[PDB]
Amino acid sequence: APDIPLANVKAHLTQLSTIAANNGGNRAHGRPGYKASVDYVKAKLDAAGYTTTLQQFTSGGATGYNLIANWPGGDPNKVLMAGAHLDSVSSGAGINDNGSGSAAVLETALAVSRAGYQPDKHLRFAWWGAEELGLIGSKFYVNNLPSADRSKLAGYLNFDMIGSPNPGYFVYDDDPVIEKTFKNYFAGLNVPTEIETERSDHAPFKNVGVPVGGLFTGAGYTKSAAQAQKWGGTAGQAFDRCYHSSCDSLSNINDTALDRNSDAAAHAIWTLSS
Ligand SMILES: [Ca+2]
Ligand SMILES: [Zn+2]
Ligand SMILES: [Zn+2]
Repeated sequence: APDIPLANVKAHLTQLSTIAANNGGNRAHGRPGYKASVDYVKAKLDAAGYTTTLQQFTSGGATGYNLIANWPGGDPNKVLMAGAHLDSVSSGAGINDNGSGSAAVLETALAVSRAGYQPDKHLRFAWWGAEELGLIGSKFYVNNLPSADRSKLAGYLNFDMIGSPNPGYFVYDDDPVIEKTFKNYFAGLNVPTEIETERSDHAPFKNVGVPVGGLFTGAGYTKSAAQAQKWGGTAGQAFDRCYHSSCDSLSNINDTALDRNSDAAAHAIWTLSS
């Protein structure tokens, strides 16, 4: 797998920040900042050769959208998917929650095209709308997939908050194989990981039997002294002091955590699609 360039991931975050500033300060469902975010991500994917689909749904009286991107080729009967929600709450730009996951998945998709990668399994990436209203977009996607297509899913990897300013490195403890894949990558960097315990888009998939996994760097919970010992940062302070707040801006990102988790996302996607 390629090393994902941190500068490219940060460039997507800068674009999402500008989009929020030009649209009222947020990228929330039913507000113009959300569709403008979908348009930026879709244009990058279309230029890289993906087949993109906009899925529309209505929630709370407003139109929301999921963006699905398929990389042509691979085994149509074994699909590996990775996703991240693209909406923010209305109080701010949602740069760590969840511009961080959205940008990492987008740069991983672009890396597949730049590398000329031809996976054994078919790759599909998704950016979900309305996660902050109760996983509405990912529930819409799973509820609308015919059982024949659901059975072709080999796994779903979720990235929601991966650049927290006072980070922890948490790996989901769902499918054992996906979990091991992420844990082995962090072991190679000598960065310890803990099981995720602190409610995101992998839930609809998990509920119907699709293997799931993912990464998380923490939100409102307080980092303990033992955790500050193994990862640095500040004990006694939240992992993300700007969770769902107006200060979840470009300055609410820890570059090391964002780089590590973006590289881990690419490693898992390359490993599991072989
Ligand atoms: Ca990197
Ligand atoms: Zn989130
Ligand atoms: Zn959130």
